[PDB]
Amino acid sequence: MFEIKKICCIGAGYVGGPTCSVIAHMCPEIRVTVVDVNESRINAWNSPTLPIYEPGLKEVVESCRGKNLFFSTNIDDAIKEADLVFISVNTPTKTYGMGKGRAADLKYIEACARRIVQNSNGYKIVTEKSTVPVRAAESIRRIFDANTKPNLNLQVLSNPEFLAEGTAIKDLKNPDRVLIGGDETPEGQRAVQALCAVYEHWVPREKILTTNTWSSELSKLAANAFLAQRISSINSISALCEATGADVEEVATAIGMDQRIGNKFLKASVGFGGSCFQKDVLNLVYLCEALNLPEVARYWQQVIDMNDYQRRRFASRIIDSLFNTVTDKKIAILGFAFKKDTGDTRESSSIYISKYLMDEGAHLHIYDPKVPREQIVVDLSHDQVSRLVTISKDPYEACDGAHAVVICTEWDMFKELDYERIHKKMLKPAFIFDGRRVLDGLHNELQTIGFQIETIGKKV
Amino acid sequence: AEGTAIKDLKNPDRVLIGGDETPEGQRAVQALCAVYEHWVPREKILTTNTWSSELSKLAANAFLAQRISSINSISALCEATGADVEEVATAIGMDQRIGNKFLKASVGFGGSCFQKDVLNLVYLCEALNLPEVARYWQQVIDMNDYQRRRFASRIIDSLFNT
Amino acid sequence: MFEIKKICCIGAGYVGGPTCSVIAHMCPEIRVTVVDVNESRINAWNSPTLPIYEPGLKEVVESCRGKNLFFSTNIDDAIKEADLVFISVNTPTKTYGMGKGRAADLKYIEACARRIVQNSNGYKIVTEKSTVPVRAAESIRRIFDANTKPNLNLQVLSNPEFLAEGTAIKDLKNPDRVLIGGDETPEGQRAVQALCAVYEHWVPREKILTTNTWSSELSKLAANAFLAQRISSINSISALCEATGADVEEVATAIGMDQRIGNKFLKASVGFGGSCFQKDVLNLVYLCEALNLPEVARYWQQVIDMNDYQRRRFASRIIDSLFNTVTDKKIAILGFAFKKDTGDTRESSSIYISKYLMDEGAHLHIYDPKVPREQIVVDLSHDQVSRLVTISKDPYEACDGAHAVVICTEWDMFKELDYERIHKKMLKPAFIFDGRRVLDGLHNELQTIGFQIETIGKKV
Ligand SMILES: O=c1ccn([C@@H]2O[C@H](COP(=O)(O)OP(=O)(O)O[C@H]3O[C@H](CO)[C@@H](O)[C@H](O)[C@H]3O)[C@@H](O)[C@H]2O)c(=O)[nH]1
Ligand SMILES: O=c1ccn([C@@H]2O[C@H](COP(=O)(O)OP(=O)(O)O[C@H]3O[C@H](CO)[C@@H](O)[C@H](O)[C@H]3O)[C@@H](O)[C@H]2O)c(=O)[nH]1
Ligand SMILES: O=c1ccn([C@@H]2O[C@H](COP(=O)(O)OP(=O)(O)O[C@H]3O[C@H](CO)[C@@H](O)[C@H](O)[C@H]3O)[C@@H](O)[C@H]2O)c(=O)[nH]1
Repeated sequence: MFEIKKICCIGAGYVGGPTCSVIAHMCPEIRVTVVDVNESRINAWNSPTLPIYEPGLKEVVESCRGKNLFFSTNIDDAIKEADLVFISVNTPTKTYGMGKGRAADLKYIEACARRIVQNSNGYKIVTEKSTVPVRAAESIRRIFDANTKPNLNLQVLSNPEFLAEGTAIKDLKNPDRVLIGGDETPEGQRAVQALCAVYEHWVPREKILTTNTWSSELSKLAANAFLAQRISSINSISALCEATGADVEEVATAIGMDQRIGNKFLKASVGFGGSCFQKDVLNLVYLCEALNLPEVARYWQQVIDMNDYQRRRFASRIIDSLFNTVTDKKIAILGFAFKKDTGDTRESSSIYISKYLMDEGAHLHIYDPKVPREQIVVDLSHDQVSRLVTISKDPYEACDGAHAVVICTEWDMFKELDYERIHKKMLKPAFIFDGRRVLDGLHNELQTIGFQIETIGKKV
Repeated sequence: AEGTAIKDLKNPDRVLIGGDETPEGQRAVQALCAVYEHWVPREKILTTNTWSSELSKLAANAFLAQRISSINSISALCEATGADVEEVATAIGMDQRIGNKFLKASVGFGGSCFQKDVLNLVYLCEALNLPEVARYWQQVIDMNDYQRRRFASRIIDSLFNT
Repeated sequence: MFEIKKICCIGAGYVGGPTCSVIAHMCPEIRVTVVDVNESRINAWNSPTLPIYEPGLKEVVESCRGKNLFFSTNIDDAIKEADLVFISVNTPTKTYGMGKGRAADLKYIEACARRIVQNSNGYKIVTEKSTVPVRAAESIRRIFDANTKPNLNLQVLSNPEFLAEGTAIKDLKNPDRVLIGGDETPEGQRAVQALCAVYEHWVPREKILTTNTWSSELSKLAANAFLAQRISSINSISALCEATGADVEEVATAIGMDQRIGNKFLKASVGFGGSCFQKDVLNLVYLCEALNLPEVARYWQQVIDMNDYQRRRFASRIIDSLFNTVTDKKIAILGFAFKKDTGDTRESSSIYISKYLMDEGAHLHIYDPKVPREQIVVDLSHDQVSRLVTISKDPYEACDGAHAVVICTEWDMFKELDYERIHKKMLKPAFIFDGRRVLDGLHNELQTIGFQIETIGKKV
């Protein structure tokens, strides 16, 4: 039996970082090196404050860094030395050309493949580990099939990651299932077994699914789409609730007790964010079009268009409540991260909402406990940002003289705020726009304070 | 044709002279006719009126361009079904009523003629209230656009779309 | 070295009859039996007057019928006793279901296949022989693959006939090329060689093209469409001639002198007919739609649309020239066959011109030299045929008392008609609509006679 003794992971991001830190923690007798071109990101991994916020991540890293888990920019030597090589890079969507704005760019995957071949001899297992794998494993394989050395035997595997940011550690420590794709050769099932034995250190065997490379990638795509679909479906219902005086939260509860539907992912919101769902459905639509499946394409397209509609519907409500003129009005934006417990803003609903108010010439004051100030200004760019955007150091500086408070992220702190204090120094009418349903049950207090609280999935 | 101009001029298939159907006229056509008679045999010189000459040219270039586009369309169909357009072009070409010339499938036709010529024929037909005829010849340009674009996509595709 | 001694042909049509008759004539020592379900048709092939009209066929057929060539209707024994079996039946366009009015119905090709399997043992070569082969060869093989007997070895070849009705004998005696398709196996190439040897009795080696089954059918589909395209291209130009004042016969000559284009199939007409051209193009469009090639389907569609327009334009001119009514007006239709020297009416533009005029209330008088009376009545209906349609025994009958004469078929004899006699008895002004250009050079004669002679590709 082949035993993985040394692991190398190209990509030290939200996926590779936490994944390898867990692998190393659960597997003391196997050396894990995480590598990356980003010198800044690598140094942070080796420091007291990590480059990404993720609850419980620190304690995991600090228990095996320097012992068992390593972070290096020396990508060559880590590739040369390893039995398993994870490729966990990002695939940004093409900004030009055919597929512009929709299809994923595989250049970094391709580049990594080329670099593996350069720095590899003998047997190595190369596993593609991403959140939205788009023809990835086949791209790697195509590089490996075309650039061969003597005694170079590289096996390509697919191993899509299911963790969700904010809950990475729990998800990795206790996953619903691990999925591994690998060719139906004996060569083949041997490489699959090797990685399968790595997971077996902490994942029960019954939760490890092994299939072929494509079926693996297509499963990931669909699972992602199904998840995005639940949020878009409930958000569609939220529109319908506001229009008819019912409550989306009660509706959602009645929906979710049907054990066939389930009660997860039915929290209506301003719209789904994150570097996964949109990228995922857009690539699924693209694939379908490429395969002459206009019907399938058309069906999944609805998940994005519903998300897009949810965002504009919510922005429009804010503008509306402000007599359709927000020029030179102070408005607090509470929460920027796409999700609570993360510093990640990729495709965050907060970016879109902010831009819609920007176009209306609002003076925005953005607060987020974890998103770095610099990131916020990059996200809201390409002179207009200098005019309209201020980054508040605490929420109260944000609502000091604001016309409206816009809650976009379900940080638990936003429930704890002193709404007595905030209302006293706001210009009236004072609006709170709750895009997360965080302030549910506080409605009566807020109304008797003097707010006019508007939330999604419920209108008076 | 450019690239074989000297051959084509020394030994043309036909020469085409359009003049007014007056006697003034036919005297003008004969003089020019007599310039070409220096190397061109008399039964290779066609004499007609002005417009009948200009329409025949337009048609003539349109008919050739259509040849390329038709075989190009077949090329697409071959790629979808595992045949060879060169083998098909042979079988088609051997029919003496079709002719074997100008059936070489390609990335698409170029030249200062064909595209300008077809689009003009279209425009004329639209002006004369013949939308049926316009739509017909417009398919020669559209197929050519398609062939080029299909070729461009295959390159991009094969390089992982990046 | 397998040699063919006994040939059975299923289909005693315009393809099957003439083809096998020539094969019999050119190859004395090989017995050729032609079979059909249609008793009437077979009795006729055995009698003094044949079921179809084809210049020269009478001599070919009577020189070897009963020596070497037979007609049977006993399909079962002919199949059983044969080395090579042609399938030359018709494939009507579907009248219902998906592909209605466009796609070819393979119900006869399949039923044939099925009967061969029932009556066959040992080795036999089965060749599909048609004008428009649409997935023919595959269908057969699909039937044979699934219905195997012990020691049955059936080979499927493709062999599209290029004969043109009217000149069938000449074409079969001296074809431009012969096209045989068979599997690129050795089983295989041997059946192709054995059919190749049939033709090598009168067709030289380098005129016989041998490719694979599908290539062969695609080659025929394409060739038919290219020829159809020439007719439509010149017909389009004819429309342009009429609005601008030039001559399509003259413009066609200028075109034809270009050896790259060639001077054949540049005769403008009322609209191409026959069981081939339209069926071929519609099936090419349908195939393309099924392979997701909209652009290619859109391209060849124009060949049909243009032909339709040619027919419709010519018709409008007739009603236009007769003061926009033909109600209770006598009109002569000269020529009903799709082309000259044949009895065949399938898809004839005469059928269309006649119907269009009847819908406007014209009392028509039809004459054709070789089309049977009964055929004309079928074609023209689906009772209104009782009121409006008379069938004339000679041209001069059709013309006596008539307001107009429409020529739809380029019969040679039409040039030779006595026009002084025809004018004398017509109602004035008398019109001649030449939809075939057969009366060029006769213009002056006919105008001076007093006619108003309107022809396609030239306007007054
Ligand atoms: O009922 C819900 C559920 C989620 N969200 C939002 O959905 C987005 C995505 O959230 P979440 O799925 O928790 O975070 P991700 O990091 O995107 O994780 C998902 O995306 C990963 C990438 O595909 C998958 O691997 C995980 O399995 C899947 O949970 C966020 O903007 C959430 O605010 C809400 O709108 N309502
Ligand atoms: O089988 C072929 C033949 C040509 N081409 C292409 O078609 C374009 C035009 O070809 P060609 O006709 O040889 O060049 P031209 O100089 O445009 O000449 C044509 O056009 C002239 C008007 O420009 C006419 O006068 C000529 O008679 C006619 O041959 C070129 O890009 C060729 O490569 C093909 O793709 N396939
Ligand atoms: O210059 C022309 C030539 C033909 N036609 C018309 O088009 C029709 C078809 O004529 P033709 O092609 O000779 O008769 P087919 O029996 O259909 O034969 C053609 O189609 C056959 C299959 O049907 C092929 O096998 C032959 O190769 C091909 O010549 C007739 O109605 C003609 O009047 C024109 O209008 N103008």
